[PDB]
Amino acid sequence: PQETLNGGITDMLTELANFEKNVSQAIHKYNAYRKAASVIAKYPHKIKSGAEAKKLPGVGTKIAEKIDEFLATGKLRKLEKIRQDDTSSSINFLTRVSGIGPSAARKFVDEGIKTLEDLRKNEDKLNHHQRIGLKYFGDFEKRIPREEMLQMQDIVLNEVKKVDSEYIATVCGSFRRGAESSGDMDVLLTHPSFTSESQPKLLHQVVEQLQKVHFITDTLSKGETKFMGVCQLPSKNDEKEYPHRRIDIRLIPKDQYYCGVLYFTGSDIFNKNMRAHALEKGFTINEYTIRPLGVTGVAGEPLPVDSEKDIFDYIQWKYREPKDRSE
DNA sequence: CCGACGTCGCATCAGC
DNA sequence: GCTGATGCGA
DNA sequence: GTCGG
Ligand SMILES: Nc1nc2c(ncn2[C@H]2C[C@H](O)[C@@H](COP(=O)(O)NP(=O)(O)OP(=O)(O)O)O2)c(=O)[nH]1
Ligand SMILES: [Mn+2]
Ligand SMILES: [Mn+2]
Ligand code: NA
Ligand code: NA
Repeated sequence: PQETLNGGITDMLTELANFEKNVSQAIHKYNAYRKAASVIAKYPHKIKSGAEAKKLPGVGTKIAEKIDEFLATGKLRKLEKIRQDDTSSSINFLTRVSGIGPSAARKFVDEGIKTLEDLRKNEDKLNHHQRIGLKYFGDFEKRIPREEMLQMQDIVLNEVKKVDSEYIATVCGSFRRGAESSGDMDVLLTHPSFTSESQPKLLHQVVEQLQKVHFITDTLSKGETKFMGVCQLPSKNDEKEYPHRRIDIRLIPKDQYYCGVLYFTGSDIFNKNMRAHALEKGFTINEYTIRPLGVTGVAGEPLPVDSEKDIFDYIQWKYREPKDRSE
């Protein structure tokens, strides 16, 4: 519905979620809060009491309490106090740097490193990923208009075909779902000489080429099948530089192409829903295969997949275009 | 009461 | 030197 | 923190 129906409640739960993940390092409380925030966000009525909220799956006793305090006072004592806490709030903030998780963040704050300015003063203490996360902190939190996404796609598809015309490159993620803007670019890569059964540097060659034409600018991580890095559109004339963008490139077995594209097209919430209904119907799905579950619930051999629809067919669900996979 | 809470690739750390 | 464990992001 | 064995 509309995000101001219970926006105060869901903002509260989301904030609680972050402090559980980043500060308390309690990942399951983090997910519990977000699960509750999500079900309340869909609730098409303005919540009048914690008890009313408790009817929803994922909303229990403790969250019911907190909603009652929020409704009555417009705030949470615990949340106000945690905000005022220098240590906790510093740890929470530092995890916004890509590469800095709850563990590294706590470690930094322990030795007095609390801000971005503290981080820049201490490059020695940052690993490769974290330095780049720091370097492009502002850029990485910017969103990408679809127009720039299309220019980025133009370059990717072009340079990929130049290396080898038998490559297949597919931009997935929110882009494939037709989103008007994206958080990054996700690229799936496929080549005839790489299948599940069976050239040594297939992913490397593409990365190398995208670097040569100055599209890819930084490397966060790179292995045989997964590239995580930074890219940037070229500027014209003197007209000022574009923001640096996050880009992932994945090389998948050609015979497992459709499971891969389904998986990395998402959305995340769509995938977990599809996986739940897959278990409901006695199947299991990952980024590679769909496999039947025997009577005792053990996965069998990968099924033949020749399209995305085939995966939908197996679990008795009406085919849905990428644009309808919001959830 | 108390165990489950997706899974995966890469970077880095712990320890032989 | 290596294997196994853990952090991290998606 | 929530759910359910
Ligand atoms: N295994 C796994 N896959 C995920 C997860 N989250 C997302 N994905 C799988 C499915 C995600 O949809 C997807 C591609 O990753 P993104 O770029 O991170 N997400 P998207 O492109 O939809 O949003 P954005 O516009 O902000 O970039 O990969 C996750 O938590 N776990
Ligand atoms: Mn994406
Ligand atoms: Mn991504
Ligand atoms: Na409930
Ligand atoms: Na981070």
